[PDB]
Amino acid sequence: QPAHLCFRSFVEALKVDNDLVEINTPIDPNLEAAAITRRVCETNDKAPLFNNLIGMKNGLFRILGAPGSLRKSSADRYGRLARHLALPPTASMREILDKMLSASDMPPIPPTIVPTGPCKENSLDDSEFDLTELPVPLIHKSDGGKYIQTYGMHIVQSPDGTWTNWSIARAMVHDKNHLTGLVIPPQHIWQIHQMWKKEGRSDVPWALAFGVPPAAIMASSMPIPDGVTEAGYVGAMTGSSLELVKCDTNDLYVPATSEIVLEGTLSISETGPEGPFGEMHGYIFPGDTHLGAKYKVNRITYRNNAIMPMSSCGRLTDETHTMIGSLAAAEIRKLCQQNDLPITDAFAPFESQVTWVALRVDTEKLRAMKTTSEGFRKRVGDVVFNHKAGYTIHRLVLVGDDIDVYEGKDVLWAFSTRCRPGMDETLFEDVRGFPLIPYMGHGNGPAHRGGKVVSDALMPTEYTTGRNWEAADFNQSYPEDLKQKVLDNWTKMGFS
Amino acid sequence: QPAHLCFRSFVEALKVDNDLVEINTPIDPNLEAAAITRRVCETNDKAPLFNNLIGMKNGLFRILGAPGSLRKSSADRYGRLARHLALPPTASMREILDKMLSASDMPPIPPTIVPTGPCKENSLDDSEFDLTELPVPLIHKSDGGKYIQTYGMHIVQSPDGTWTNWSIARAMVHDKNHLTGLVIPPQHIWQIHQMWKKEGRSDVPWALAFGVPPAAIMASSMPIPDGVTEAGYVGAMTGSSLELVKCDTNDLYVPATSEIVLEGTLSISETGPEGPFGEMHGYIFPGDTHLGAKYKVNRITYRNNAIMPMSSCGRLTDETHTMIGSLAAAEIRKLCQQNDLPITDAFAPFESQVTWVALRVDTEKLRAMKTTSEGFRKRVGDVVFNHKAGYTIHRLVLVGDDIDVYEGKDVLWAFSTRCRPGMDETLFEDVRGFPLIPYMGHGNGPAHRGGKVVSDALMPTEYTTGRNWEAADFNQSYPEDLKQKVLDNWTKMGFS
Ligand SMILES: Cc1cc2nc3c(=O)[nH]c(=O)nc-3n(C[C@H](O)[C@H](O)[C@H](O)COP(=O)(O)O)c2cc1C
Ligand SMILES: Cc1cc2nc3c(=O)[nH]c(=O)nc-3n(C[C@H](O)[C@H](O)[C@H](O)COP(=O)(O)O)c2cc1C
Ligand SMILES: O=C(O)c1ccc2ccccc2c1
Ligand SMILES: O=C(O)c1ccc2ccccc2c1
Ligand SMILES: [K+]
Ligand SMILES: [K+]
Ligand SMILES: [K+]
Ligand SMILES: [K+]
Ligand SMILES: [Mn+2]
Ligand SMILES: [Mn+2]
Repeated sequence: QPAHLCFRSFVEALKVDNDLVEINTPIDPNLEAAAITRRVCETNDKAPLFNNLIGMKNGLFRILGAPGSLRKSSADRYGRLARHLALPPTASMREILDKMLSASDMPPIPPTIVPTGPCKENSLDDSEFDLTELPVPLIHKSDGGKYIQTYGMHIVQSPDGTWTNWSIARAMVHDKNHLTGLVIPPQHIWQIHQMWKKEGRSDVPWALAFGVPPAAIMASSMPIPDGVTEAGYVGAMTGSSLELVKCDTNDLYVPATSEIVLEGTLSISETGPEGPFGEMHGYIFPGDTHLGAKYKVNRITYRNNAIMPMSSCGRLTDETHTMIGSLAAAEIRKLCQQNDLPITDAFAPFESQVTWVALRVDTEKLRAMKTTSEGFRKRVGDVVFNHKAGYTIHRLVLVGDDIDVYEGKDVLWAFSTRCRPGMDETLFEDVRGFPLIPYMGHGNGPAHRGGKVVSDALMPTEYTTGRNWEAADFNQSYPEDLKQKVLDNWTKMGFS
Repeated sequence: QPAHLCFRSFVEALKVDNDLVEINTPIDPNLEAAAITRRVCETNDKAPLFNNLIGMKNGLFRILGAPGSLRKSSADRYGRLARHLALPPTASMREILDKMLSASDMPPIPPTIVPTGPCKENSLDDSEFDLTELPVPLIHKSDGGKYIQTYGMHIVQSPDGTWTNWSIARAMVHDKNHLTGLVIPPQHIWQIHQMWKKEGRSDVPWALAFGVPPAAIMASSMPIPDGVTEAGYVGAMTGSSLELVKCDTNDLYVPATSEIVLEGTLSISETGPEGPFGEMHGYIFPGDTHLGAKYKVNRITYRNNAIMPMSSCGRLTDETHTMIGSLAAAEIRKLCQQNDLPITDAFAPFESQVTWVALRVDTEKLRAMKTTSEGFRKRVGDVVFNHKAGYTIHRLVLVGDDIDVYEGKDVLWAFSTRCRPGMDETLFEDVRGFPLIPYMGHGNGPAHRGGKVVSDALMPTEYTTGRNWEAADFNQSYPEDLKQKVLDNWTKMGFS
């Protein structure tokens, strides 16, 4: 089965790519696996596969770190992401994001139910497992718990059965048969929880599947629209109906080749201590413990030789940057276009810790709008910051046709030189804010509201008559014939 | 004579360092030399020495490009700058800026007058030279003239003789015996021009010396205080009195080993067409011609085999970044400390196109101030943005003790995660602005006023009780013994 549709096949693809290091000597899930993984992410090294984890009992479990992190080379920088999607490993970010958006104007391809799959090879009932006795990693030294859940798929369904949501949200072990985790607005796991709580009859039937089909974990990380079942969107994106098997203890369906499946309920009443956690912006606030949602685990099923994927998240560059940022930016691009805004491309620069999105403007179309910076800034911010796709993003940077938004250097150059602080910006204080950003949840202002800005790095004539500068760079400040002569004579003259 | 005190010796030092490429085949000063230089700066290659310039007549002239640009290696990244100052080529930016600040609390060492020097080897009077017949470079394809002056030293003196200023300011050829250039407030060449214009008696006696002592061109690029004679400050910084020779046609003094000396006057009445020019922020606005100051050239003296230094300025990274930004930041650091602000370090991040300065705060001292973000932001901005040293800088970023301001990645991380847009910022609209920044001179607002901001990336507890986070990075989120094990076993496990 293909790498994009089967996690076990994806691990083999990383091996064949020489993009894996198999560590067959004992590694401690208490910090060591995540430390190795963290160093990998900070240095764009090969993904580590920990085949010998201290505390692995009855096939639970191996760990793959850095499943969606970057490669060292520019030529296949995004190759792990490309391996999630059946794309060539040399795929550009534009090509990855266009693949992730391709299902947005296709009919869903609903999933196919099969009677069994590898995820049923082993099972443990409510008398046979203890989540405190599994080799769950301690990812950061001050974490408030062992974070079993960084790269699995929560599966919850609306009470009426019409929407089944797949998403990533963190969770840690609370006791032998419970997790706690973040369930916050406006996330779809929270929207669905709210539906069950207002019905008031029962806890939310739930499953958490780890090592799901790579194309499914990408959609799990993407803010596709409210009410859209991720299974059908991944089906349309891949052109293949996903095979799912029923859970043993509830009527939800999990990917048939899931490495590890937890079945149980998400409580509509109970909470427990959650966090702190070393998070995507690069911080942990030690002893910052809050109350989180509480999950009850009734059953575990798993593959022989099961592999748990793990994100050791924090400072650049890991899955919280390459997937959270980039996939939000893709949905923002589409959202702007659907609102008749002349946006061609969007990307969350890694240098902004994926708190900015750079929006490339088709300035020919902008000129035909006969508008102004203040007006256009206001319109773009109202569209993006009042939508769920804009949740994690606190600064939008508008740039003209000459900027490649996928090149952080060029975004920073445009931002720094074409946007006058204050005058070329509009602040948004009455929009939902992302509290995980330290200046929000641990800052001077409301944790959940405001602190957003649209920064216009379009120059004045981009709205009227056209770009009125040339860059003072090799590309733009010299004629073609000269540039080519210089390049052709470069090593002859003595340069490197 | 030592490399820091003699430009010819500095060129030999770059050769011996394997940091030079001598191009002995003919190179066109019309764009080709500057294109090669531009590519060098964009790729941190070796400095080009053009020994065979098309149009060189009677020893005028060779060109050295990229005299203060970066080297490829991290280990000697700033080695060219270190060669300006007698520092080891492995010098850090902190060490370079501390050397440039060292004269600020020393008695000046006045210059020594000598009767002759290499700069008198050749001369051309008012009947013998034609500036349009020299191989003056066209640096960018849309420049409004041939910019003879990018890395020479203007020498002007107050009418009362008590202050002699050395500075870099651009100038281009106007006709056979005149230049035009930018003379703008608050620059010292402009302050002195104003003194002569209010006296009203005569044009300003002037000289422009190219290929001056490297330590002297660094001070020329630094905003040392009003009324301070750069010669005495370089003397104190180097511990050696600079040897100067009198001009032939006026009573100014030039460095004895100057490669090329123009003598004449800066007009208190005349102007001429100046620019456009490909400038430090990375832009040219073609046909943007303004009126500039007008210089009359009465005499040229020069060394046998004279070498003209040239900055091919624009996008990263050249002398307009490494010297303008860094030397402003050094003077800002000192200015803050003199105003009892607890600043330890300052640097202008290259990623900001040197329009930001990051200020590292001693947060133990900050806590003893018992102050707030708004108050402290306001105080720092009032100090820096109402002083000449803050002129080119439009954003200040305040960061705590954990940030290395010399590491752009860490500044961007702190800025992006610890400064809430709007709430944690103070805008300054009633301060002098830098019109060369495109969002100023070609923007939506007043070209010369406002558009400045203090961005506070100090977290709330940095003002009260102390940092209350750990980074989610390899360094901070794992214990020492574990980190060292991981590093010691890194190649054994299979990593690069
Ligand atoms: C490694 C990783 C960790 C994540 N952690 C969280 C988290 O703890 N909580 C959260 O709400 N979203 C988290 N996300 C992001 C969500 O997956 C993303 O916002 C997605 O759009 C949610 O799905 P939904 O649109 O169906 O709600 C994470 C994503 C990744 C790649
Ligand atoms: C390559 C280069 C080009 C420069 N061009 C200019 C310029 O055209 N005009 C200007 O006023 N300053 C220019 N500067 C900056 C000044 O040298 C700097 O602001 C210095 O502080 C001026 O000296 P002063 O403090 O004695 O006025 C340049 C510096 C460098 C390194
Ligand atoms: O509970 C977090 O660490 C976290 C991380 C990333 C997140 C991304 C989008 C929404 C919520 C998020 C929460
Ligand atoms: O006339 C410019 O291109 C220019 C370049 C750098 C400058 C630096 C400080 C002050 C003025 C400046 C002017
Ligand atoms: K999703
Ligand atoms: K703008
Ligand atoms: K100076
Ligand atoms: K702050
Ligand atoms: Mn969803
Ligand atoms: Mn001066």
